[PDB]
Amino acid sequence: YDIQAWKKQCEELLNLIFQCEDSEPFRQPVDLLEYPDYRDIIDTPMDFATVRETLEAGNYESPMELCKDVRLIFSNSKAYTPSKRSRIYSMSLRLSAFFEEHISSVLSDYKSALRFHKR
Ligand SMILES: C[C@@H]1CN(C(=O)c2cccn2C)CCN1C(=O)NCC1CC1
Repeated sequence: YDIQAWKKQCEELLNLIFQCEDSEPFRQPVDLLEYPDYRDIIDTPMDFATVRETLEAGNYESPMELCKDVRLIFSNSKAYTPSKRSRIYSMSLRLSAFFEEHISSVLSDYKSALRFHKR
């Protein structure tokens, strides 16, 4: 019932994600001028370094907010892929599965802790 525990759990999960080779495409923001069409497709860029920085700045209030940003990484990758014959999209789908399998308990524990606090 620790209301704050999600933060270190999310830091540890980001550490695992950064270690995963499947995160390579997503670790840093897209150079908009390198992939010049990117901002025509993607209204809100997101990447794992931004997520970590947001977390470390104390600018997430809940793991749900972090989750929303991580899921945006994946939706952006899907929106930008030209095909499934892309190593990047393939990596996004695997990393997404990994993230979702690991974030579920974080979310559950946090929401449980909040409920207990309000009981
Ligand atoms: C811009 C695209 C798509 N892409 C993204 O969308 C992205 C970057 C950070 C967060 N996200 C969600 C990944 C990088 N990428 C590439 O094509 N890199 C490999 C190309 C053969 C050279």
